Order: sequence, then structure tokens, then C-alpha cells
Amino acid sequence: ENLYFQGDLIVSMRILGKKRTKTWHKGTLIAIQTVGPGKKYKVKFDNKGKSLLSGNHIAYDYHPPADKLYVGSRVVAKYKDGNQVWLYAGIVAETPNVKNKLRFLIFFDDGYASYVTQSELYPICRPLKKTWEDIEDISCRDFIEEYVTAYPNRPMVLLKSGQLIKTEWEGTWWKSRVEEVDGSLVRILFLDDKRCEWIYRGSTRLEPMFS
Ligand SMILES: c1cnc(Oc2ccc(-c3cc[nH]n3)cc2)nc1
Ligand SMILES: c1cnc(Oc2ccc(-c3cc[nH]n3)cc2)nc1
Repeated sequence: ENLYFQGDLIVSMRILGKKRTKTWHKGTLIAIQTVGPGKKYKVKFDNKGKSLLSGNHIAYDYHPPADKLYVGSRVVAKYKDGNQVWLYAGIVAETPNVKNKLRFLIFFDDGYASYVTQSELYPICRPLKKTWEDIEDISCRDFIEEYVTAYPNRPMVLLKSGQLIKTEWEGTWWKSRVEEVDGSLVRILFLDDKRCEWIYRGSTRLEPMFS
């Protein structure tokens, strides 16, 4: 059947939709379709290209209030790519507290982690029951499932600037050094390449967590 209303969604609403590039973009909800128990959402992007999307692949174009966000909430967030910024899907790992200077910790679908503000987040419209089950990468999906279900039990390595450790990259161990700590994240310098990466302190990419 063709609907005009479905829960709190209304045909003609402005919304965000997931493109095949896996980045999210502004569009208009132009149709809502049912096939038995299933729903699909037709989005016209602001370039006139159109997609028929599942409800876990559309997001509201507004910033969610803090009492609506939990550990495990499915969101779209501002993602830093060199000198460019995109909107990319993730999971809420931490809500604002004194130890994280009142920020949200996001685990992105590709395994990147970063702290963001409330003005950098958007809520996905119809998340799955198990919110991690639409993460495509098996290693990221399994890690997120274990993290969200074990919370608040969170094993982490206590690290200090200057400490020498081994860090995983492309399947092998690399000589590295702790450059900085920010809450649950550590900035690692890869010593041979002389470039840095922010990594979650409970990641198995840090040799002390692997062991
Ligand atoms: C495939 C999986 N999930 C959905 O939507 C659901 C969303 C939430 C729940 C639920 C039940 C108890 N708590 N949350 C169930 C279903 N649709 C397709
Ligand atoms: C926050 C941090 N990490 C993830 O996912 C991953 C975790 C571990 C690996 C990995 C690769 C080789 N060894 N461990 C990859 C991805 N997701 C949220």
C-alpha cells in the first residue's frame, strides 16, 4: 500500500538518506510503501537522484535531545576525512560525563572512533532491534555487539604519553608510541611511518588488550 503517515514520519518531510557511497545527504521523503510487514521510504536527494531505502537508512535532519540517546543508539555523525567532513553512520559508545568533558563517543561503521558534540549528531529513523546488525564489516559488528551488551563492563589499557607499545595495522604488529590520551581514546604514533591514529583504549589493535 502507499501511505502518507507512518509513526512520526510524513510524506514531504526533509530528511537525510544513505547513498551507495555510504555517506548521508539531504533529501525529501516523497513516498512510503508497505509490502506486508515490511516498509520502504522513497527519497529524492537535493540533486534529483532518487533511492528506495529501508527505515534504518534514513535519519531525521535535527539534533536529538540527550535523554533520547543511549549506549547503542544508531546515529549519523560528522566524520573527519583528512581536510574534508562527511556524514557517516555509527553507534553511541559513551554519553556526556565529567571524565569525557561532556561529549558523545561515536564508534563509526568502519571502526574509526571520535568524540563529538550534540550539534554533530542525527538520529536514524527506524533502527534495528539489535542496532549493530546493519554494520557490514564483520570485525567491527562483532566488536560493537560485545561492547554494547557488556556495558558498563569495559576493559581498557591505562596508557601514558611516551609509553612504547605494539599497535596492529593491516594484519601485523608495529612499533608505536603513545602521544596523547583524551578520555577513552589514545593518539598512537607509528614510529616507521611517522603518522598518528586515534584508537579506543579497549581496542584489540593495542597489543596489551590483544593479550
Ligand atoms: C528488523 C529488526 N527490527 C526491526 O524493528 C524493530 C525495532 C525494535 C524492536 C524491539 C523489540 C524490543 N525492543 N526493540 C523490534 C523490531 N525491524 C526489522
Ligand atoms: C570501536 C573500535 N573498534 C571497532 O572495531 C574494530 C575492533 C578491532 C579491530 C581489529 C583489527 C585487528 N585487530 N583488531 C577492528 C575493528 N569498533 C568500534
